[PDB]
Amino acid sequence: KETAAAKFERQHMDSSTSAASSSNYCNQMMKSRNLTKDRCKPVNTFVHESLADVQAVCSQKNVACKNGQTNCYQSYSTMSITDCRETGSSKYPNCAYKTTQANKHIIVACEGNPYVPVHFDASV
Repeated sequence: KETAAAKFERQHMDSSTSAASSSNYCNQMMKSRNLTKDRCKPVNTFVHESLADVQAVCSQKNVACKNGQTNCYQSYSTMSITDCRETGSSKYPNCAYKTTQANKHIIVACEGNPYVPVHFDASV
């Protein structure tokens, strides 16, 4: 089945764009990445950086995850991110999301060999 590392890339990477380009980004992306298949994932962050710059955070600042886990890392630098949050108009199967574009530091949980990101914890 899909690895946790490949699931991270499918849910959270969008190297192909520098920022979300319209208020429709999120509905388009959330859909095409298969995130609205069984239900509407409520919150999801997209990261508009290179995969290597995102994999490198697993060697930057070590911070506790929100849940208390010790395998989280905060990026030394701000990154271009898009947060997608479900709207009051959202009704499965028609998920509807609000697109917010920002530059913030990200916090991911890493695991494995090579040690790469497996979960997006937060943006700061």
